[PDB]
Amino acid sequence: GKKIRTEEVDHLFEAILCLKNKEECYTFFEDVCTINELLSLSQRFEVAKMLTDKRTYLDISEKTGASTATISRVNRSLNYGNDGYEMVFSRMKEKE
Amino acid sequence: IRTEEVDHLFEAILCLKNKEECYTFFEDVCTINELLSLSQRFEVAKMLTDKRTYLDISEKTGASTATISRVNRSLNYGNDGYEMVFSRMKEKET
Repeated sequence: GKKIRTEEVDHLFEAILCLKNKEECYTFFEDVCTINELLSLSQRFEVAKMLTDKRTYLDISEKTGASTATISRVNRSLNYGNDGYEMVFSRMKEKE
Repeated sequence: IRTEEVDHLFEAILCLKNKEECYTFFEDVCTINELLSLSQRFEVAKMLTDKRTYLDISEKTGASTATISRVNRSLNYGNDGYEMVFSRMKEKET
């Protein structure tokens, strides 16, 4: 049905790509997202980091607030998605 | 919203270098519906900035009046984040 590959998502990514530091991310993402949406994105990213650190689901749920349903969905993206989490994890390590 | 865990997400977003990498990363982190709502707000924001009517905006983007009103609220009383990115995309263009 619905698909993310479109001209409009392309333009949204152009906007994201011009953000230069964390302050500009708060400025932009607070305008475009609700607090709950941005917190949900941050929670998934934290869950992905802990799954890659081989932590248990209880450890993950305690630290991140995530339910098993949310953890399972990140886990599925992690193991069967685009390798996008691992892409940014490596690049962040290079950085320092 | 200002936490070390949100900082961490933003460090990740900042290491993306092109549209292909954004598709890679955001398709893993967001659902289809989430990414499409964000893109919809961003197009609404653009058309609002260009003084298009709610009518013309709904028809072009499918956004509800509630959606359009929220984006408008953001343009009026927010951080000027939309404005910041619009300006830079125009200069890349020029």
